[PDB]
Amino acid sequence: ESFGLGIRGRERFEMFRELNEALELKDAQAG
Amino acid sequence: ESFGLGIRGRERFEMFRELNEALELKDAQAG
Amino acid sequence: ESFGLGIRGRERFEMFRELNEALELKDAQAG
Amino acid sequence: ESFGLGIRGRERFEMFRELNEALELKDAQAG
Repeated sequence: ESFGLGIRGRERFEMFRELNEALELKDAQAG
Repeated sequence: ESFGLGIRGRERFEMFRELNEALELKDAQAG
Repeated sequence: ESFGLGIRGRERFEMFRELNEALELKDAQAG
Repeated sequence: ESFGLGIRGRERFEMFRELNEALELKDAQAG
């Protein structure tokens, strides 16, 4: 289940980008 | 310009979703 | 309800600081 | 100088809290 989040901001998208990569890292630490 | 973030997380996407809507409101206040 | 956080990051804290302010604005609009 | 955050939301602080803790982990990795 994917969700498309269209944004017209490089700064905003940058945040969600760093937050998304950081969340994925936590998963690797668990398993 | 214009960046689409395809997140497969209801929780994570929920955060960026609320952050995107809240960020758009600030832009309206400016000007 | 009021918790405190000890962050020594001007940029990081600045981000969460903007969210808190923008969050309070959403309550005024309600919707 | 340190910057305290006074949020009136357990959920909100959780986000900013998980971000600060998750962002600090990245430093340990470095590149």
